[PDB]
Amino acid sequence: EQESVKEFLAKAKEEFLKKWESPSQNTAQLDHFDRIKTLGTGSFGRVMLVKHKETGNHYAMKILDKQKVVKLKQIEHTLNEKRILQAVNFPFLVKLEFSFKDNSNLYMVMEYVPGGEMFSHLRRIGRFSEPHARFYAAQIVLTFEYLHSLDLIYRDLKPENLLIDQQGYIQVTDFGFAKRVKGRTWTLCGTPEYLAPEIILSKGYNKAVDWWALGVLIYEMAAGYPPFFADQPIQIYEKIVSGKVRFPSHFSSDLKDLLRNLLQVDLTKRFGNLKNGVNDIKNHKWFATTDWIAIYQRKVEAPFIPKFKGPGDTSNFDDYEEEEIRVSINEKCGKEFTEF
Ligand SMILES: COc1ccc(-c2noc(C(=O)O)c2[C@H](C)O)cc1
Ligand SMILES: COc1ccc(-c2noc(C(=O)O)c2[C@H](C)O)cc1
Repeated sequence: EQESVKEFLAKAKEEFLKKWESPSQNTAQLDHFDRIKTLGTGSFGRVMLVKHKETGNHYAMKILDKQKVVKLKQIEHTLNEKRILQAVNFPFLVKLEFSFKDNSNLYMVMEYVPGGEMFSHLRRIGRFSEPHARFYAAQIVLTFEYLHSLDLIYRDLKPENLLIDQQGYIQVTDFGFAKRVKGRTWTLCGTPEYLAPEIILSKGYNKAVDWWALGVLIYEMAAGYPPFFADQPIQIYEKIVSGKVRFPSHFSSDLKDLLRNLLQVDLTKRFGNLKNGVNDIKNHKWFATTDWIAIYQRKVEAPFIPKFKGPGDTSNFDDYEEEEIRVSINEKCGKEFTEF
């Protein structure tokens, strides 16, 4: 790599480590915000649009029920999520603005990205052209270069986690499975269609699982469906471990070649995990037209700008039953979440 890239990554790691070793805590409280709308809901958490009462700024507030986090064995993962988010800084990562906890819940207050999930847009139009897929893919390549340099594995790449901003660029959200890992790690996590073979086979695995997931994402953007699709998890897993893939005839030869090298079952032969690291991806013929500096600087005109009316518009997200944010009179799970 050029000295300029080496010096940029060295500064990025220094700045990350300073916040990683001394994390911020307790930087807001719940009654500083008005609740507007639920934007999504899961097994132990929800995300809600909120407005700060004094400044009028909008934010996306992720709320985790401490008792449910414990029951679903996510304690370490939720502590990882907040400690990583308060320490990172990159153009294609959603920014954490505040965090706090109370007797019942954990709270992460993010910037709100009003354009919606990539997934919605992809499903509405069917598939993206190769230039359109390549613009988003280039942003993920740079983001993974940054995260991997800091010894972070992301472990949750999928179209639902890629939000489209007011300039039509990507911001990656949901660090619930992200982890600082210097060698190998072992937890079964991720979404079925995006899992690498070594995760499915219960091996010790490393950052190469993110590069496999990038191959699944590029395939899905350019085709409209993921490569290993099937009706039940066990059948998806059989396809993933098999070492074969079928490509639509509309794919270019360069796209097919790049995907065979990212979707390589043998992790020791997979692009992103060879001696030249990310440069085997950046220098591939499919990326020959990509100006990497111009993408990082946000100087390239985006394929499209999402339609929305302003920073409070929720029209690009869907509708959920609205439930209370109740806070108990007794502290739950205080020892488990001391460091949050
Ligand atoms: C992983 O993401 C990166 C973004 C950017 C750089 C970078 N590499 O060289 C320069 C330069 O200043 O010439 C830069 C930025 C624009 O400062 C490197 C990596
Ligand atoms: C240049 O090629 C494009 C492909 C796709 C889109 C697109 N992706 O999602 C939507 C949506 O309506 O959600 C659209 C447009 C605005 O209709 C835009 C441009």
